[PDB]
Amino acid sequence: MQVWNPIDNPKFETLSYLPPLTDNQIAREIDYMLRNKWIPCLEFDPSGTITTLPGQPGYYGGRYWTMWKLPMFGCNNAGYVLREIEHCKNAYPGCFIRVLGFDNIRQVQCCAFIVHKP
Amino acid sequence: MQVWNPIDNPKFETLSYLPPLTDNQIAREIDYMLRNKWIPCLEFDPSGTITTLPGQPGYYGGRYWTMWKLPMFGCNNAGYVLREIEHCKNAYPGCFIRVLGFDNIRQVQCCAFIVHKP
Amino acid sequence: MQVWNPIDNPKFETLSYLPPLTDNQIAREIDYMLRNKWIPCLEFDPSGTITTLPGQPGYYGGRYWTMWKLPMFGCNNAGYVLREIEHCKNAYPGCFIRVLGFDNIRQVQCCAFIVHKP
Amino acid sequence: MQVWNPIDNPKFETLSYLPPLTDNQIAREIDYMLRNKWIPCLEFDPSGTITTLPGQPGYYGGRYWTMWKLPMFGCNNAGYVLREIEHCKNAYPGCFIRVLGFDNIRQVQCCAFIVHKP
Repeated sequence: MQVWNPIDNPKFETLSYLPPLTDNQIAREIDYMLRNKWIPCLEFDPSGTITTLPGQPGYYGGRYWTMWKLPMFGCNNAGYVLREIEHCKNAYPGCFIRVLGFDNIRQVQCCAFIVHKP
Repeated sequence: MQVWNPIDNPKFETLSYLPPLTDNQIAREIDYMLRNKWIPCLEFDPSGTITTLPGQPGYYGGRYWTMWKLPMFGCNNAGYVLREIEHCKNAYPGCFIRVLGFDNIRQVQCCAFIVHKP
Repeated sequence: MQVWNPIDNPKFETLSYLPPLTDNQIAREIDYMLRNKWIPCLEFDPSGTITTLPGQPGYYGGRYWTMWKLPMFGCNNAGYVLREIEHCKNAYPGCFIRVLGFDNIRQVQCCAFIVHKP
Repeated sequence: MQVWNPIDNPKFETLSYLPPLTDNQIAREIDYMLRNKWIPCLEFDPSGTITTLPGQPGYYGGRYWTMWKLPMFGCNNAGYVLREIEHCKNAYPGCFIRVLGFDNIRQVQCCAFIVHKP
Protein backbone atom coordinates (compact mmCIF):
# COMPACT_ATOMS: atom_id res chain seq x y z
CA MET A 1 0.00 0.00 0.00
CA GLN A 2 0.94 3.67 -0.34
CA VAL A 3 -0.22 6.99 1.10
CA TRP A 4 -1.10 10.15 -0.79
CA ASN A 5 0.88 13.11 0.53
CA PRO A 6 -1.43 15.71 2.14
CA ILE A 7 1.20 18.40 2.90
CA ASP A 8 2.05 21.17 0.41
CA ASN A 9 0.60 19.57 -2.72
CA PRO A 10 -1.44 22.13 -4.66
CA LYS A 11 -3.05 21.37 -8.01
CA PHE A 12 -3.91 23.60 -10.97
CA GLU A 13 -6.97 22.04 -12.69
CA THR A 14 -6.85 20.51 -16.17
CA LEU A 15 -3.81 18.47 -17.24
CA SER A 16 -2.29 18.92 -13.77
CA TYR A 17 -2.11 15.18 -12.97
CA LEU A 18 0.19 14.29 -15.90
CA PRO A 19 3.98 14.54 -16.22
CA PRO A 20 5.22 18.11 -16.82
CA LEU A 21 4.41 19.65 -20.20
CA THR A 22 7.18 20.15 -22.77
CA ASP A 23 7.53 21.92 -26.08
CA ASN A 24 6.09 20.06 -29.09
CA GLN A 25 3.27 19.20 -26.66
CA ILE A 26 2.07 22.80 -26.32
CA ALA A 27 2.25 23.55 -30.06
CA ARG A 28 -0.23 20.73 -30.80
CA GLU A 29 -2.92 22.05 -28.43
CA ILE A 30 -2.91 25.30 -30.41
CA ASP A 31 -3.19 23.64 -33.83
CA TYR A 32 -6.32 21.80 -32.67
CA MET A 33 -7.80 25.13 -31.53
CA LEU A 34 -7.17 27.03 -34.77
CA ARG A 35 -8.71 24.38 -37.05
CA ASN A 36 -11.96 24.82 -35.10
CA LYS A 37 -11.90 28.62 -35.63
CA TRP A 38 -11.39 29.89 -32.08
CA ILE A 39 -9.58 32.96 -30.74
CA PRO A 40 -6.61 32.78 -28.33
CA CYS A 41 -5.78 35.09 -25.43
CA LEU A 42 -3.36 35.47 -22.52
CA GLU A 43 -3.58 36.27 -18.81
CA PHE A 44 -1.39 36.70 -15.74
CA ASP A 45 -1.72 37.17 -11.97
CA PRO A 46 0.58 36.94 -8.92
CA SER A 47 -1.45 34.78 -6.51
CA GLY A 48 -3.93 31.99 -7.22
CA THR A 49 -6.00 31.93 -4.02
CA ILE A 50 -9.76 31.99 -3.45
CA THR A 51 -12.07 33.19 -0.68
CA THR A 52 -15.77 33.01 0.28
CA LEU A 53 -18.56 35.04 1.92
CA PRO A 54 -20.57 34.35 5.11
CA GLY A 55 -23.98 33.45 3.71
CA GLN A 56 -24.06 34.03 -0.05
CA PRO A 57 -24.25 30.89 -2.24
CA GLY A 58 -22.42 30.96 -5.55
CA TYR A 59 -19.91 33.69 -4.65
CA TYR A 60 -16.12 33.29 -4.64
CA GLY A 61 -13.12 35.59 -4.87
CA GLY A 62 -10.12 35.28 -7.16
CA ARG A 63 -11.60 34.40 -10.56
CA TYR A 64 -10.51 37.43 -12.64
CA TRP A 65 -6.99 37.88 -14.02
CA THR A 66 -5.39 40.64 -16.09
CA MET A 67 -5.49 40.56 -19.90
CA TRP A 68 -2.15 40.91 -21.66
CA LYS A 69 -2.90 43.16 -24.64
CA LEU A 70 -6.04 42.21 -26.59
CA PRO A 71 -7.64 39.16 -28.24
CA MET A 72 -6.05 38.17 -31.55
CA PHE A 73 -8.76 38.52 -34.21
CA GLY A 74 -7.61 36.83 -37.40
CA CYS A 75 -4.64 34.67 -36.43
CA ASN A 76 -3.87 31.82 -38.83
CA ASN A 77 -0.48 30.42 -37.75
CA ALA A 78 0.87 29.08 -34.45
CA GLY A 79 4.00 31.23 -34.59
CA TYR A 80 2.69 34.61 -33.48
CA VAL A 81 1.03 32.93 -30.48
CA LEU A 82 4.30 31.19 -29.56
CA ARG A 83 6.34 34.40 -29.87
CA GLU A 84 4.12 36.38 -27.46
CA ILE A 85 4.76 34.10 -24.46
CA GLU A 86 8.39 35.29 -24.29
CA HIS A 87 7.70 39.03 -24.10
CA CYS A 88 5.32 38.39 -21.20
CA LYS A 89 7.74 36.21 -19.21
CA ASN A 90 10.55 38.78 -19.52
CA ALA A 91 8.54 41.74 -18.15
CA TYR A 92 6.76 39.96 -15.26
CA PRO A 93 8.98 37.00 -14.30
CA GLY A 94 7.25 36.54 -10.93
CA CYS A 95 3.68 35.66 -11.95
CA PHE A 96 1.57 32.87 -13.42
CA ILE A 97 0.49 32.68 -17.07
CA ARG A 98 -2.62 31.10 -18.59
CA VAL A 99 -3.88 30.51 -22.14
CA LEU A 100 -7.56 30.71 -23.09
CA GLY A 101 -9.78 30.32 -26.15
CA PHE A 102 -13.11 31.91 -27.06
CA ASP A 103 -16.15 30.92 -29.10
CA ASN A 104 -18.65 33.50 -30.37
CA ILE A 105 -21.43 31.27 -31.73
CA ARG A 106 -22.18 29.85 -28.26
CA GLN A 107 -20.46 32.55 -26.16
CA VAL A 108 -18.32 30.33 -23.90
CA GLN A 109 -14.67 29.42 -23.38
CA CYS A 110 -13.09 26.18 -24.58
CA CYS A 111 -9.57 25.70 -23.15
CA ALA A 112 -7.51 26.71 -20.12
CA PHE A 113 -4.06 25.51 -19.02
CA ILE A 114 -0.94 26.89 -17.32
CA VAL A 115 2.41 27.37 -19.08
CA HIS A 116 4.61 29.06 -16.45
CA LYS A 117 5.14 29.03 -12.68
CA PRO A 118 7.14 31.56 -10.59
CA MET B 1 -0.06 27.86 48.81
CA GLN B 2 0.86 27.48 45.14
CA VAL B 3 -0.29 28.93 41.82
CA TRP B 4 -1.22 27.07 38.65
CA ASN B 5 0.78 28.37 35.69
CA PRO B 6 -1.51 30.03 33.10
CA ILE B 7 1.12 30.73 30.40
CA ASP B 8 1.91 28.23 27.62
CA ASN B 9 0.41 25.13 29.24
CA PRO B 10 -1.69 23.23 26.68
CA LYS B 11 -3.37 19.91 27.45
CA PHE B 12 -4.29 16.96 25.23
CA GLU B 13 -7.37 15.31 26.80
CA THR B 14 -7.32 11.82 28.33
CA LEU B 15 -4.29 10.67 30.35
CA SER B 16 -2.70 14.11 29.88
CA TYR B 17 -2.48 14.92 33.61
CA LEU B 18 -0.30 11.94 34.64
CA PRO B 19 3.49 11.58 34.36
CA PRO B 20 4.74 11.01 30.79
CA LEU B 21 3.88 7.69 29.14
CA THR B 22 6.54 5.01 28.65
CA ASP B 23 6.78 1.67 26.92
CA ASN B 24 5.40 -1.38 28.73
CA GLN B 25 2.60 1.07 29.52
CA ILE B 26 1.39 1.54 25.94
CA ALA B 27 1.51 -2.22 25.24
CA ARG B 28 -0.98 -2.89 28.06
CA GLU B 29 -3.69 -0.54 26.75
CA ILE B 30 -3.68 -2.47 23.46
CA ASP B 31 -4.03 -5.85 25.18
CA TYR B 32 -7.14 -4.66 27.03
CA MET B 33 -8.62 -3.50 23.71
CA LEU B 34 -8.04 -6.76 21.81
CA ARG B 35 -9.63 -9.00 24.46
CA ASN B 36 -12.85 -6.99 24.05
CA LYS B 37 -12.81 -7.54 20.26
CA TRP B 38 -12.22 -4.00 18.98
CA ILE B 39 -10.41 -2.70 15.89
CA PRO B 40 -7.35 -0.40 16.09
CA CYS B 41 -6.47 2.48 13.76
CA LEU B 42 -4.06 5.40 13.37
CA GLU B 43 -4.16 9.11 12.56
CA PHE B 44 -1.90 12.13 12.12
CA ASP B 45 -2.17 15.91 11.65
CA PRO B 46 0.19 18.92 11.87
CA SER B 47 -1.79 21.37 14.04
CA GLY B 48 -4.28 20.71 16.83
CA THR B 49 -6.27 23.96 16.91
CA ILE B 50 -10.02 24.60 16.87
CA THR B 51 -12.25 27.45 15.68
CA THR B 52 -15.92 28.49 15.85
CA LEU B 53 -18.68 30.15 13.81
CA PRO B 54 -20.64 33.38 14.57
CA GLY B 55 -24.06 32.00 15.44
CA GLN B 56 -24.22 28.25 14.84
CA PRO B 57 -24.48 26.09 17.99
CA GLY B 58 -22.69 22.76 17.95
CA TYR B 59 -20.18 23.61 15.20
CA TYR B 60 -16.40 23.55 15.59
CA GLY B 61 -13.39 23.27 13.29
CA GLY B 62 -10.46 20.89 13.56
CA ARG B 63 -12.02 17.53 14.45
CA TYR B 64 -10.96 15.42 11.43
CA TRP B 65 -7.48 13.94 10.94
CA THR B 66 -5.94 11.82 8.19
CA MET B 67 -6.05 8.01 8.22
CA TRP B 68 -2.80 6.08 7.83
CA LYS B 69 -3.69 3.12 5.58
CA LEU B 70 -6.91 1.35 6.69
CA PRO B 71 -8.51 -0.21 9.78
CA MET B 72 -6.93 -3.56 10.67
CA PHE B 73 -9.68 -6.17 10.26
CA GLY B 74 -8.55 -9.32 11.99
CA CYS B 75 -5.52 -8.40 14.08
CA ASN B 76 -4.87 -10.77 16.98
CA ASN B 77 -1.43 -9.81 18.37
CA ALA B 78 0.03 -6.58 19.75
CA GLY B 79 3.16 -6.75 17.59
CA TYR B 80 1.79 -5.68 14.22
CA VAL B 81 0.22 -2.63 15.89
CA LEU B 82 3.53 -1.77 17.58
CA ARG B 83 5.55 -2.13 14.37
CA GLU B 84 3.38 0.34 12.42
CA ILE B 85 4.05 3.33 14.71
CA GLU B 86 7.68 3.39 13.49
CA HIS B 87 7.00 3.60 9.75
CA CYS B 88 4.69 6.57 10.40
CA LYS B 89 7.18 8.51 12.55
CA ASN B 90 9.94 8.21 9.94
CA ALA B 91 7.91 9.55 7.00
CA TYR B 92 6.22 12.47 8.81
CA PRO B 93 8.48 13.37 11.77
CA GLY B 94 6.82 16.77 12.25
CA CYS B 95 3.24 15.83 13.13
CA PHE B 96 1.10 14.42 15.94
CA ILE B 97 -0.04 10.79 16.13
CA ARG B 98 -3.17 9.33 17.73
CA VAL B 99 -4.49 5.80 18.32
CA LEU B 100 -8.19 4.92 18.16
CA GLY B 101 -10.50 1.95 18.57
CA PHE B 102 -13.80 0.99 17.00
CA ASP B 103 -16.92 -0.92 18.03
CA ASN B 104 -19.31 -2.21 15.37
CA ILE B 105 -22.18 -3.32 17.62
CA ARG B 106 -22.96 0.13 19.09
CA GLN B 107 -21.14 2.15 16.39
CA VAL B 108 -18.93 4.35 18.60
CA GLN B 109 -15.27 4.76 19.48
CA CYS B 110 -13.75 3.54 22.74
CA CYS B 111 -10.18 4.85 23.15
CA ALA B 112 -8.09 7.86 22.14
CA PHE B 113 -4.59 8.88 23.28
CA ILE B 114 -1.44 10.47 21.85
CA VAL B 115 1.89 8.68 21.46
CA HIS B 116 4.08 11.28 19.75
CA LYS B 117 4.67 15.04 19.76
CA PRO B 118 6.71 17.11 17.23
CA MET C 1 0.77 76.65 20.95
CA GLN C 2 1.61 72.97 21.33
CA VAL C 3 0.39 69.67 19.88
CA TRP C 4 -0.60 66.52 21.75
CA ASN C 5 1.34 63.53 20.44
CA PRO C 6 -1.01 60.99 18.79
CA ILE C 7 1.56 58.24 18.08
CA ASP C 8 2.30 55.44 20.58
CA ASN C 9 0.84 57.09 23.68
CA PRO C 10 -1.29 54.58 25.59
CA LYS C 11 -2.94 55.37 28.92
CA PHE C 12 -3.90 53.17 31.87
CA GLU C 13 -6.94 54.80 33.54
CA THR C 14 -6.85 56.33 37.02
CA LEU C 15 -3.78 58.29 38.16
CA SER C 16 -2.21 57.81 34.71
CA TYR C 17 -1.92 61.54 33.89
CA LEU C 18 0.29 62.51 36.87
CA PRO C 19 4.08 62.16 37.22
CA PRO C 20 5.26 58.57 37.78
CA LEU C 21 4.37 56.95 41.10
CA THR C 22 7.04 56.36 43.75
CA ASP C 23 7.26 54.63 47.10
CA ASN C 24 5.92 56.47 50.16
CA GLN C 25 3.12 57.29 47.73
CA ILE C 26 1.84 53.74 47.30
CA ALA C 27 1.95 53.04 51.05
CA ARG C 28 -0.41 55.97 51.73
CA GLU C 29 -3.14 54.74 49.36
CA ILE C 30 -3.26 51.47 51.32
CA ASP C 31 -3.57 53.12 54.74
CA TYR C 32 -6.63 55.04 53.52
CA MET C 33 -8.17 51.74 52.33
CA LEU C 34 -7.63 49.81 55.58
CA ARG C 35 -9.16 52.48 57.85
CA ASN C 36 -12.40 52.16 55.88
CA LYS C 37 -12.42 48.36 56.42
CA TRP C 38 -11.87 47.06 52.87
CA ILE C 39 -10.12 43.96 51.55
CA PRO C 40 -7.10 44.06 49.18
CA CYS C 41 -6.28 41.74 46.29
CA LEU C 42 -3.84 41.31 43.41
CA GLU C 43 -4.01 40.50 39.70
CA PHE C 44 -1.77 40.01 36.67
CA ASP C 45 -2.06 39.55 32.89
CA PRO C 46 0.30 39.72 29.88
CA SER C 47 -1.65 41.93 27.43
CA GLY C 48 -4.07 44.78 28.11
CA THR C 49 -6.08 44.90 24.87
CA ILE C 50 -9.83 44.92 24.23
CA THR C 51 -12.10 43.77 21.40
CA THR C 52 -15.78 44.05 20.41
CA LEU C 53 -18.60 42.10 18.74
CA PRO C 54 -20.54 42.83 15.51
CA GLY C 55 -23.95 43.81 16.85
CA GLN C 56 -24.12 43.24 20.62
CA PRO C 57 -24.26 46.38 22.80
CA GLY C 58 -22.49 46.26 26.14
CA TYR C 59 -20.04 43.47 25.28
CA TYR C 60 -16.25 43.77 25.33
CA GLY C 61 -13.29 41.41 25.61
CA GLY C 62 -10.34 41.64 27.95
CA ARG C 63 -11.85 42.55 31.33
CA TYR C 64 -10.84 39.52 33.44
CA TRP C 65 -7.37 38.96 34.88
CA THR C 66 -5.88 36.18 37.01
CA MET C 67 -6.02 36.22 40.81
CA TRP C 68 -2.74 35.78 42.68
CA LYS C 69 -3.61 33.52 45.63
CA LEU C 70 -6.79 34.65 47.46
CA PRO C 71 -8.35 37.74 49.06
CA MET C 72 -6.75 38.68 52.38
CA PHE C 73 -9.47 38.38 55.02
CA GLY C 74 -8.32 40.01 58.24
CA CYS C 75 -5.29 42.08 57.27
CA ASN C 76 -4.53 44.93 59.67
CA ASN C 77 -1.09 46.26 58.66
CA ALA C 78 0.38 47.57 55.40
CA GLY C 79 3.45 45.32 55.58
CA TYR C 80 2.05 41.98 54.47
CA VAL C 81 0.50 43.72 51.44
CA LEU C 82 3.82 45.38 50.57
CA ARG C 83 5.78 42.12 50.91
CA GLU C 84 3.56 40.19 48.48
CA ILE C 85 4.29 42.46 45.49
CA GLU C 86 7.90 41.19 45.38
CA HIS C 87 7.12 37.48 45.17
CA CYS C 88 4.79 38.16 42.24
CA LYS C 89 7.30 40.27 40.29
CA ASN C 90 10.04 37.65 40.67
CA ALA C 91 8.00 34.74 39.24
CA TYR C 92 6.29 36.55 36.32
CA PRO C 93 8.59 39.45 35.39
CA GLY C 94 6.93 39.97 32.00
CA CYS C 95 3.37 40.92 32.97
CA PHE C 96 1.31 43.77 34.39
CA ILE C 97 0.18 43.99 38.02
CA ARG C 98 -2.91 45.64 39.52
CA VAL C 99 -4.22 46.24 43.05
CA LEU C 100 -7.92 46.14 43.94
CA GLY C 101 -10.19 46.58 46.95
CA PHE C 102 -13.59 45.11 47.82
CA ASP C 103 -16.63 46.21 49.81
CA ASN C 104 -19.05 43.61 51.15
CA ILE C 105 -21.89 45.94 52.19
CA ARG C 106 -22.63 47.41 48.74
CA GLN C 107 -20.88 44.64 46.75
CA VAL C 108 -18.67 46.84 44.55
CA GLN C 109 -14.99 47.68 44.15
CA CYS C 110 -13.34 50.85 45.42
CA CYS C 111 -9.96 51.43 43.72
CA ALA C 112 -7.67 50.05 41.02
CA PHE C 113 -4.20 51.24 39.97
CA ILE C 114 -1.11 49.74 38.32
CA VAL C 115 2.21 49.29 40.11
CA HIS C 116 4.36 47.52 37.52
CA LYS C 117 4.95 47.52 33.76
CA PRO C 118 6.93 44.95 31.68
CA MET D 1 0.83 48.82 -27.85
CA GLN D 2 1.69 49.15 -24.16
CA VAL D 3 0.46 47.71 -20.87
CA TRP D 4 -0.49 49.60 -17.72
CA ASN D 5 1.43 48.27 -14.73
CA PRO D 6 -0.94 46.67 -12.18
CA ILE D 7 1.63 45.90 -9.44
CA ASP D 8 2.44 48.38 -6.64
CA ASN D 9 1.04 51.52 -8.28
CA PRO D 10 -1.05 53.47 -5.76
CA LYS D 11 -2.63 56.83 -6.55
CA PHE D 12 -3.52 59.80 -4.34
CA GLU D 13 -6.54 61.53 -5.95
CA THR D 14 -6.38 65.00 -7.49
CA LEU D 15 -3.29 66.08 -9.46
CA SER D 16 -1.79 62.60 -8.99
CA TYR D 17 -1.54 61.79 -12.72
CA LEU D 18 0.79 64.71 -13.57
CA PRO D 19 4.57 65.00 -13.25
CA PRO D 20 5.75 65.57 -9.67
CA LEU D 21 4.90 68.94 -8.12
CA THR D 22 7.65 71.51 -7.59
CA ASP D 23 7.97 74.84 -5.83
CA ASN D 24 6.56 77.91 -7.60
CA GLN D 25 3.74 75.50 -8.52
CA ILE D 26 2.54 75.05 -4.94
CA ALA D 27 2.78 78.78 -4.18
CA ARG D 28 0.53 79.58 -7.16
CA GLU D 29 -2.30 77.30 -5.96
CA ILE D 30 -2.48 79.24 -2.68
CA ASP D 31 -2.73 82.69 -4.29
CA TYR D 32 -5.83 81.52 -6.19
CA MET D 33 -7.36 80.35 -2.89
CA LEU D 34 -6.73 83.58 -0.96
CA ARG D 35 -8.21 85.88 -3.62
CA ASN D 36 -11.51 83.98 -3.29
CA LYS D 37 -11.52 84.49 0.52
CA TRP D 38 -11.03 80.93 1.79
CA ILE D 39 -9.32 79.63 4.93
CA PRO D 40 -6.32 77.25 4.75
CA CYS D 41 -5.53 74.36 7.09
CA LEU D 42 -3.21 71.38 7.53
CA GLU D 43 -3.43 67.67 8.34
CA PHE D 44 -1.25 64.60 8.81
CA ASP D 45 -1.61 60.83 9.27
CA PRO D 46 0.68 57.76 9.07
CA SER D 47 -1.32 55.37 6.86
CA GLY D 48 -3.78 56.08 4.07
CA THR D 49 -5.81 52.85 3.94
CA ILE D 50 -9.57 52.28 3.91
CA THR D 51 -11.88 49.49 5.11
CA THR D 52 -15.58 48.62 4.87
CA LEU D 53 -18.47 47.05 6.81
CA PRO D 54 -20.43 43.83 6.07
CA GLY D 55 -23.82 45.25 5.14
CA GLN D 56 -23.89 49.01 5.72
CA PRO D 57 -24.04 51.16 2.57
CA GLY D 58 -22.18 54.45 2.62
CA TYR D 59 -19.75 53.53 5.42
CA TYR D 60 -15.95 53.53 5.12
CA GLY D 61 -12.99 53.80 7.47
CA GLY D 62 -9.95 56.03 7.21
CA ARG D 63 -11.42 59.42 6.31
CA TYR D 64 -10.39 61.49 9.36
CA TRP D 65 -6.89 62.88 9.89
CA THR D 66 -5.33 64.96 12.67
CA MET D 67 -5.38 68.77 12.61
CA TRP D 68 -2.08 70.58 13.05
CA LYS D 69 -2.87 73.56 15.30
CA LEU D 70 -6.02 75.45 14.19
CA PRO D 71 -7.56 77.08 11.10
CA MET D 72 -5.90 80.37 10.17
CA PHE D 73 -8.57 83.07 10.49
CA GLY D 74 -7.35 86.25 8.85
CA CYS D 75 -4.34 85.22 6.76
CA ASN D 76 -3.55 87.60 3.91
CA ASN D 77 -0.11 86.54 2.60
CA ALA D 78 1.28 83.26 1.27
CA GLY D 79 4.35 83.38 3.51
CA TYR D 80 2.95 82.26 6.85
CA VAL D 81 1.33 79.29 5.08
CA LEU D 82 4.62 78.33 3.42
CA ARG D 83 6.58 78.64 6.67
CA GLU D 84 4.32 76.25 8.62
CA ILE D 85 4.99 73.25 6.34
CA GLU D 86 8.60 73.07 7.59
CA HIS D 87 7.83 72.87 11.31
CA CYS D 88 5.43 69.98 10.64
CA LYS D 89 7.89 67.99 8.51
CA ASN D 90 10.65 68.30 11.13
CA ALA D 91 8.59 66.93 14.05
CA TYR D 92 6.83 64.05 12.24
CA PRO D 93 9.10 63.07 9.33
CA GLY D 94 7.37 59.71 8.84
CA CYS D 95 3.83 60.75 7.88
CA PHE D 96 1.79 62.24 5.05
CA ILE D 97 0.78 65.90 4.82
CA ARG D 98 -2.28 67.35 3.08
CA VAL D 99 -3.58 70.91 2.62
CA LEU D 100 -7.24 71.96 2.77
CA GLY D 101 -9.42 75.04 2.30
CA PHE D 102 -12.81 75.94 3.77
CA ASP D 103 -15.83 77.99 2.73
CA ASN D 104 -18.38 79.27 5.25
CA ILE D 105 -21.12 80.61 2.96
CA ARG D 106 -21.83 77.13 1.54
CA GLN D 107 -20.11 75.06 4.27
CA VAL D 108 -17.97 72.81 2.04
CA GLN D 109 -14.31 72.25 1.25
CA CYS D 110 -12.72 73.42 -1.99
CA CYS D 111 -9.17 72.04 -2.32
CA ALA D 112 -7.07 69.04 -1.33
CA PHE D 113 -3.63 67.82 -2.42
CA ILE D 114 -0.56 66.09 -0.99
CA VAL D 115 2.77 67.86 -0.44
CA HIS D 116 4.92 65.23 1.30
CA LYS D 117 5.43 61.46 1.29
CA PRO D 118 7.37 59.35 3.86
